[PDB]
Amino acid sequence: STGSATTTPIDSLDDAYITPVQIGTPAQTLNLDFDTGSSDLWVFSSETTASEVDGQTIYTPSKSTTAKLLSGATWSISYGDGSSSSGDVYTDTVSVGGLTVTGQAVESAKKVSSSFTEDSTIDGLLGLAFSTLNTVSPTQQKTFFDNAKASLDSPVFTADLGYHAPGTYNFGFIDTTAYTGSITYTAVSTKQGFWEWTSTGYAVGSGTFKSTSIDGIADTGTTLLYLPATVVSAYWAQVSGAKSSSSVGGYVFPCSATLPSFTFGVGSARIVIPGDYIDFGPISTGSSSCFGGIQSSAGIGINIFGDVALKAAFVVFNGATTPTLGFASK
Repeated sequence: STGSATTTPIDSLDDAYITPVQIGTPAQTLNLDFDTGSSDLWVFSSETTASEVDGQTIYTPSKSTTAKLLSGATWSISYGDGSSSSGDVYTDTVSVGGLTVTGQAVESAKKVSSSFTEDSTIDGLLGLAFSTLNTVSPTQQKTFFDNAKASLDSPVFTADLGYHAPGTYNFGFIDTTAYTGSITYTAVSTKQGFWEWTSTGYAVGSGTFKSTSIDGIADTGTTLLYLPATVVSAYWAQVSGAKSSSSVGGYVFPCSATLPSFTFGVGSARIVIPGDYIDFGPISTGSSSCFGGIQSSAGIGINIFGDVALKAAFVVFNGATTPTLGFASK
């Protein structure tokens, strides 16, 4: 089997992407944030504290003839941005772009933190990291990809995120029309539960490539590109007036600037992030200070190849017995 679904930016900055997902019988369609950095499929629901729902579409398990309470199971998750959610668990039929999994754990939110409530466009998350990170207790649950894998024509999914435009998540096949040149594959460590890999270096603009190993994660659920402070300083030093602002929470730059590109290495290959992809607009409405799309990872503990990086590429998440990542230009 295969599936193919369009993913759409939630706003004019590409802060996140939503993909429609069919849950239950008859189908209830929710727009989920596909997140290769976590491993829980959770939704706003009829059980979510009413004051914490503000415009989201909810899953109502009592209206699904295929929903079953997963008795005793609870979940609770905290994300790198400080947001969180928790609740109980149902199993139900879940379909993405024509690919159907029966018996998928659908984690129903009883509580969500304010940033989720405040984002009316995201009805939940669909985790695509390794199932060892799933938070369901006392019986850990599998991701949608892990449950679908055996049925797929090939044990892969691909992320093709657009810049200010829709893109595609495919399951079970590699669309050879969706990229240019060849796909370069690189080793993955699953030891932390992430799609963790080592970039071979970077360049800023038209500058020379610096060969240096940068371990990080491919994370579709993180907006920006978080890299070591040395690398980020070298980038922003090329932008007149750019500075790190403790009050704003990262590097800012004059909105009048033209940003240089940023290149990252994948083995001997190179992925070029155009300068425009690194512009996240005014820090507050009407400001002439703009927020940078490349930020230091020094306070995180891990480097994160988020959407800023991934949307410059066609990305293969290869879930073979030894997982690997593939990157192609597009």
